[PDB]
Amino acid sequence: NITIYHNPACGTSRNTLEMIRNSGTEPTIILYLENPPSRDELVKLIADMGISVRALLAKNVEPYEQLGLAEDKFTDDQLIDFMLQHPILINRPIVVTPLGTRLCRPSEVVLDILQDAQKGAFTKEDGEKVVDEAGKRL
Ligand SMILES: [Cs+]
Ligand SMILES: [Cs+]
Ligand SMILES: [Cs+]
Ligand SMILES: [Cs+]
Ligand SMILES: [Cs+]
Repeated sequence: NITIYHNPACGTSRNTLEMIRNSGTEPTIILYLENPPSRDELVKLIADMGISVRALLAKNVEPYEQLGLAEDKFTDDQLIDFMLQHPILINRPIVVTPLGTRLCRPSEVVLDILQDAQKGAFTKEDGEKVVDEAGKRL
């Protein structure tokens, strides 16, 4: 039982999703821009990902720029509430499996939490080889 918080317009998210599939399971796909996590759920995700609230913020998106979030003037809960109100601020993708939750940047981080091994070689969109046919990480 796997969930991905996916943005189809993001290569890292696309690569991650295909690596999930290459492990033999079709995840539940949450288009977080339209269906963001509830506050409780977002707090849980951050906790399980073991990163700071700020480390989850997507830079170079309009609200990050306009709300001045680069500046160290925001408590964690201020940042959580901005992410809820402006889901494009949630960096991508977040993946949940029975083993754990990760912000999969770079995409191959997802290999940590996938239970089943890649079923064969995996090469990212741009041609970057990730695992060979034998299953070794390159
Ligand atoms: Cs929700
Ligand atoms: Cs806008
Ligand atoms: Cs693993
Ligand atoms: Cs393999
Ligand atoms: Cs790339």
